[PDB]
Amino acid sequence: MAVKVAINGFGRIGRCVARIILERNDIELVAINDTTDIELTKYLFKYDTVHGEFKGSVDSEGDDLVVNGKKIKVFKSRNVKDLDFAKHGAQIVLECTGAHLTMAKCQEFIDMGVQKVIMSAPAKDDTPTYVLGVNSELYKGESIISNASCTTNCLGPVCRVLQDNFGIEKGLMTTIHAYTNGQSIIDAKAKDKRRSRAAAQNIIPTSTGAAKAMKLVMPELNGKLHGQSMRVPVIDVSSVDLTAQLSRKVSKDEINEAFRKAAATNLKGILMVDDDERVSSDFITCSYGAIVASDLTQVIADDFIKVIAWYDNEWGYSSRLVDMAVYIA
Amino acid sequence: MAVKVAINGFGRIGRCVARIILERNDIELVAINDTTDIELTKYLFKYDTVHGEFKGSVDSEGDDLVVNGKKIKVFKSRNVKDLDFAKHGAQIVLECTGAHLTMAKCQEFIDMGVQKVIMSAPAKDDTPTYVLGVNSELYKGESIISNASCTTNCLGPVCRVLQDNFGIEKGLMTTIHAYTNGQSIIDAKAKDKRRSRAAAQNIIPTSTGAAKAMKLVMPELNGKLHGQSMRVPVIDVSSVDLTAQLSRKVSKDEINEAFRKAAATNLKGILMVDDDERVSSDFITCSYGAIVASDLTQVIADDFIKVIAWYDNEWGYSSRLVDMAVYIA
Amino acid sequence: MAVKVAINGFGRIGRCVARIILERNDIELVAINDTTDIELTKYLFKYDTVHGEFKGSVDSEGDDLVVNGKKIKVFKSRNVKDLDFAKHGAQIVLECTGAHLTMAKCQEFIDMGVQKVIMSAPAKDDTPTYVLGVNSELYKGESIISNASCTTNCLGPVCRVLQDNFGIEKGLMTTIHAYTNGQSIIDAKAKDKRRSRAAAQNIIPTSTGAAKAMKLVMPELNGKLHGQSMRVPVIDVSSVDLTAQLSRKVSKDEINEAFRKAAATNLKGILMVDDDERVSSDFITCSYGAIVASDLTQVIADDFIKVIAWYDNEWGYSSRLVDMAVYIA
Amino acid sequence: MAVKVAINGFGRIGRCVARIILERNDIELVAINDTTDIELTKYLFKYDTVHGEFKGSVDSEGDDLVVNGKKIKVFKSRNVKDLDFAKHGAQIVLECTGAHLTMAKCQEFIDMGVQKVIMSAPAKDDTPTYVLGVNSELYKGESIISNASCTTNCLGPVCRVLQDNFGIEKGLMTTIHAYTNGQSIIDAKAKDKRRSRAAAQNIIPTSTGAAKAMKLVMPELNGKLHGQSMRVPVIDVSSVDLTAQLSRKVSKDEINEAFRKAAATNLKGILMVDDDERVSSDFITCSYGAIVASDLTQVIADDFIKVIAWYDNEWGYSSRLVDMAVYIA
Ligand SMILES: Nc1ncnc2c1ncn2[C@@H]1O[C@H](COP(=O)(O)OP(=O)(O)O)[C@@H](O)[C@H]1O
Ligand SMILES: Nc1ncnc2c1ncn2[C@@H]1O[C@H](COP(=O)(O)OP(=O)(O)O)[C@@H](O)[C@H]1O
Ligand SMILES: Nc1ncnc2c1ncn2[C@@H]1O[C@H](COP(=O)(O)OP(=O)(O)O)[C@@H](O)[C@H]1O
Ligand SMILES: Nc1ncnc2c1ncn2[C@@H]1O[C@H](COP(=O)(O)OP(=O)(O)O)[C@@H](O)[C@H]1O
Repeated sequence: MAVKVAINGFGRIGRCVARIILERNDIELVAINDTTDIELTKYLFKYDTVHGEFKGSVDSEGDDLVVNGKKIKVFKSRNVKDLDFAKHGAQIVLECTGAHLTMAKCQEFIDMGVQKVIMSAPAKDDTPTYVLGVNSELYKGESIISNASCTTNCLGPVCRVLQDNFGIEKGLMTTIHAYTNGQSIIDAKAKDKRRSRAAAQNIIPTSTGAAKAMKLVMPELNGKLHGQSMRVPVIDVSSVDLTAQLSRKVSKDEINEAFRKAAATNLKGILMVDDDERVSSDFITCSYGAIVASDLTQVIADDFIKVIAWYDNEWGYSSRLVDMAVYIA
Repeated sequence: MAVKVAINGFGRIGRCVARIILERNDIELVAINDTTDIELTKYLFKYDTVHGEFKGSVDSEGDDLVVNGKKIKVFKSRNVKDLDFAKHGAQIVLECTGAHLTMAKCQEFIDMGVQKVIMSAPAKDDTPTYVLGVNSELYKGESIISNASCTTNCLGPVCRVLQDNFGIEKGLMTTIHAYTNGQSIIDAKAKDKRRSRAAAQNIIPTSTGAAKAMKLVMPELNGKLHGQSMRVPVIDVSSVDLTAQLSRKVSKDEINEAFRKAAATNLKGILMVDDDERVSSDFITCSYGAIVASDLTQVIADDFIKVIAWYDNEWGYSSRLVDMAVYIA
Repeated sequence: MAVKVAINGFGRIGRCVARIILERNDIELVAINDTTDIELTKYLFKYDTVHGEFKGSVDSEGDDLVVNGKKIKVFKSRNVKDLDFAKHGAQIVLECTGAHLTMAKCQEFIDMGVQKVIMSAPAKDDTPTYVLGVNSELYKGESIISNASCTTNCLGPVCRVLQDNFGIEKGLMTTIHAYTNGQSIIDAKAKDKRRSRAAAQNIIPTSTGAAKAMKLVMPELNGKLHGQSMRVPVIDVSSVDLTAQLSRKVSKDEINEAFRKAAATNLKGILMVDDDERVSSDFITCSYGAIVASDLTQVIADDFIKVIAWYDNEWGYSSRLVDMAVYIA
Repeated sequence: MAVKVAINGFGRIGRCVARIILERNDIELVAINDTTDIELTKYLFKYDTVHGEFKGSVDSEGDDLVVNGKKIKVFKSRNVKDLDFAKHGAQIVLECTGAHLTMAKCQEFIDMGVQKVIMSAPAKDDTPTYVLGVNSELYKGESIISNASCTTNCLGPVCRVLQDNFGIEKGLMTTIHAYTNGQSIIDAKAKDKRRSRAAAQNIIPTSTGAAKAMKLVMPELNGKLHGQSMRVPVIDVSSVDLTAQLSRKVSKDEINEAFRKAAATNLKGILMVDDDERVSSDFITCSYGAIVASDLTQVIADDFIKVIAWYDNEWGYSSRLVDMAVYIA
């Protein structure tokens, strides 16, 4: 039978995760929680500036969303103590609030009968971290895990291929990243100077720990990677720009062939290669965590390389969260 | 001597008001309040995506902003009871928080020794409303007033000219309006459905009461005007699109000549006429409340007219708030 | 059997028209022409920033595009004399170049064996003009016709309903319009001052004759309508903002009910009513020529009304061109 | 006396170059050429979406632009044979057309009495290439030179400092670059697939030879650098993202101190360091070729570094062209 899941937090990730679950037979959505009334929940689920209109009926009956005739319980509580997800059948909670990123906070779900919690972001403690195609084979049945970040689910698969074929001595990453709800529409108070600046009218440097944290899913890369983000005025879709020194001389063609081989085998459904010279909008609603743009791969002086890989920072990660629920179930 | 003022709320309006006060000799800024630490206050005041870098030194000494060597007291309190503006010399409070739009709330400033409060938005009670060039001549020395909205300070001057020259039987307004901090950067919870949608990637209908509320500053227009807003992906600058039936036959040339005449006389510094076929960006940091685009003026069937007037929805209104402080002082 | 058509001009309209023809059984695409090599034709047809990836195989075999295994002849000639569309079976030419908008120019297609030409824009001569749901019933089998503009196929259906139910005395229209290939990406030479200005960073007034030209499809509106356009930074989807004086007192509810009634009957598939408070992105790839936003309908002083109707300025018009080929065939 | 110059090509670079010349006393603009009538020349020079309104009078008298009362001859000819710049006093021609990037083409100006030509882009032949602060000291009085690209005038100064202090073994560059007139406003035919895609709605990979061509101004870097561009939806301002392996271990602080030292000495007016955490809009109309964002400087594993440096891709380069005319005069 299909694993039954609940989504805590009905934001960009939570709603993309719900749409993907509704497309599949191997997982079933039984409950959600946000701080939104049901009329706004329905409206944001039905209509999406980025991913288009949900095809199918989006109704309500009290505090049930009814999607293509199936009832989904809607809670509306900031407090984990009021969220009896397991009473509605939930085996796994997808933790999409950004607010509960320690095992201590997630333990309440397990206490209330949930079997597993998956954090939709890097843990703030030493919660075990798993990324499909990267270290998912090492999963030991832990109750609480992190699925890392959207960037990790792009950079991670790229590093898996480079490490396994050539070896990584060191590297630095820039993500050219879509703006997010963490940013300001106009110059206004936010958690730091640069995030306070108008997101759709600037290139905005922002931090990411995605690269240093690769040590969690690839311990061989401990101390060998750092990175940063440059937020640009697109609503969705981002790129990993990885510059690395490999352990031996390689060619562009060799690098791209290694990616196409992984795309057909160990990273099927996870990493693909673009040989059509697409641009960012072409990857809107793409389920792959990494799309290597083969023509952009560069090598200089034998061992010094650049790889550009696209990711739908919403849909790729959301697809991995759903894949990860099915896998650990 | 220059009137001494304080700004409550250091947002888009509050910071534009502060820059304009610093350009003038007839008014002096002695204090501000927001909920922001001083490092972020300085950064947002110095650097502006829309209006460019402040020319001149922006320093701090404890909880004083120091601008071109002059000290400005910075409070940081949500509660009007902690804001002794008058202790720092403030005669007028420019109420730029959006949070204190009744005489009851503003009365606390007067109780604590402020002589006058000007609301930076339409009042939610029957606080007297004044708009320069429209009904400012009727000011009776009231302690608490509203300066109405950015839209009123565009529509109002346009209606003054049309009413005084031709007569207005009825009309409907659309503002093609820049996005604002009331809107969402990505599809996310906001106070209504349409405001929840990504502001820089949509045309977004939104309400404005600016037209019905014209009855406050032009009672002859009671029951004769309604309007609405269409929010579009520009960071700043908006247009009033007024369609009206006048009391007699007019020509395009007659309408435009009436506007140029007011621009030279009763609406000097308030309404101007564009005869250069400018676009919206050309009015960034323009102090005029209304810029009639003369070539866009239309008449059909004798008495049925359209006027398009630009406004820097930040700078024009901010310039009027400062003008209004000087005028009532 | 399905009417066989050719598309001259493989731009935004030409490629949307081709995608719609490929979705339908009652019309078949046999040939296209542009000034583009086949590799770029394939790329622009397959990948679309606005309407998303074409689902299905896009290949070539010499100067045939092969779409889901069907061969489409691709010409590459500026000169109508080199375009033997009828030799590849074409009965109707959809004239999507913007360059051949007189009967004199289109006569060459008829001379070379084409039975009918439909211009994808208003005629520059007295070519008969037809708009579905507006005056299509009057079609007399003419060989060469204009389908008017994207704006006419929105305004036209709106006026049909208002005229037939209430009567139109006079009105003025503004379209809040997506930027187009007629505009400049950065401030650079174009055919006029305002079109020379950066399209994605300005509100840009531009002319439209759509309103005065309504006399071609609704002669009763001769001398009663004018309009103008305000180009705003969205890539696609526009709105008609019609302000009109009707022949009698009406209510908002009466106006909206008249539109829903036409939506179910005489304007089925042509005009619909939005009762869900959508924004512009929600109408991307919508086939309706007009989507009345019911909650935005306004009436003041009995007879003075405003109607806001969305249109996918690419897809709605393209859907009408295809409908018009099927209808006249 | 001030060097007298002419501008061939009145585009983004040509008009920014003209505004900078008008701010300075050491150079004088005597003539321009474009393919634009005088009314449009005046309009585009006076009003600028990016750099704001020209302060001062912009008039015409026949085929003279009159700027703050000074007459500038305006030619309007595609053919260098009709451009007697030297007859109007021009000693140096700033070649801003993008169309004359070989010594053979520029020789006609010298034949017609011009003393020096500076190309506003990389040469397509072996025209000598000079970049201020990088190899300008080696200038030998050549008649025809290239000022390289906007990217070279950012990357070049950054490499000068890194090479002189630490040594560069190898590196790869990405520019996160503002869209340009080389790109399409909507999906439409351009010179390649990716440039055909809507510039304000995509991240668009594009080539730059700026890095390999560094061998022209720094021969020690022959074979050690490659790069690429990612075009993003900002109208202006770009960043060099340089990842390099240096000849020895360095620290972040050491790298940033080397840049501040060059900023005060050998690269005064050319490279500066941002210690204020600015974003892209803050560098609009900035004259520096490179603005190193000090907080973004990264080092991993001793010798593997990343430097992010902003550049106003219009104003920085234009300022260098004017500096280069003054220098070689
Ligand atoms: N404690 C909480 N309980 C429930 N929902 C929460 C809580 N904290 C945040 N949320 C919701 O989580 C969502 C976060 O979504 P959003 O801001 O779009 O970002 P993301 O890109 O991570 O999905 C929002 O709907 C927000 O209201
Ligand atoms: N009660 C309050 N006390 C102090 N500052 C406040 C209060 N409420 C809101 N503010 C501030 O008022 C400002 C509103 O600015 P912003 O959101 O940019 O909008 P506006 O366009 O009206 O200026 C913000 O700086 C906000 O933090
Ligand atoms: N004479 C011509 N022959 C063939 N194709 C033409 C001719 N003139 C223009 N075109 C093509 O017609 C198309 C117009 O499309 P576009 O500029 O996107 O505008 P629209 O919005 O009207 O479709 C382009 O592909 C252009 O190359
Ligand atoms: N042969 C030519 N003679 C004169 N002007 C030319 C010629 N070729 C191009 N131009 C002009 O050169 C300018 C190039 O400017 P633009 O496209 O904005 O790009 P850039 O970013 O390089 O300045 C335009 O004004 C164009 O009309």
